[PDB]
Amino acid sequence: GPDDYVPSQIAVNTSTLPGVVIYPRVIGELAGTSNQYVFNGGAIALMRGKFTPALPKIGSITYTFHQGNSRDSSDFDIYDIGVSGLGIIIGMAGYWPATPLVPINSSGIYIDPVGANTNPNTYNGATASFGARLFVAFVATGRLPNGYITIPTRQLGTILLEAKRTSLNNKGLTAPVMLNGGRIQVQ
Repeated sequence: GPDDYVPSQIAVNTSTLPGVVIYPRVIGELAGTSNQYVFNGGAIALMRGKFTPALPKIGSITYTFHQGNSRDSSDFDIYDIGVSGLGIIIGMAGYWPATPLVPINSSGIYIDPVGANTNPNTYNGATASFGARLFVAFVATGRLPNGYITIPTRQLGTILLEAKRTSLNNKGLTAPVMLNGGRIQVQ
């Protein structure tokens, strides 16, 4: 069917965090991930994605990612992943490389096109897919002990698919945004 878009997740991997050697402060960036087909399957459409955080907000911090097209600094919300002394911040963007990193500092924001945040009629150009880029950074909220800290898998939030044509917009299709657990080495 023309509106038979089906979701697929976007995730970052804890294992990509370098070894922490050192409040609150950023202790490292996970590898940025990309998925051109977070929503795929239907016919060509004008589409946009809205991210909704799923984790409690425990603080805020200024930061600039080294990975994405991040020119200025921004306010990020520190989210709780249920690990003492730790927190994470999120930044998202459209799949295409020129798009800007969208810091997550609210309960809802359009990650692509970023213009939809200031114009409710704005969608991406006609395409048969919607994708995203995911950036995550670990934050130490307090002095961390040396060793291996376990990080559980947590759903960081959800991308909601909106489209110009009402039938696809009415489906309200969503896809999950994931942090894949593992361990981090503090020294």
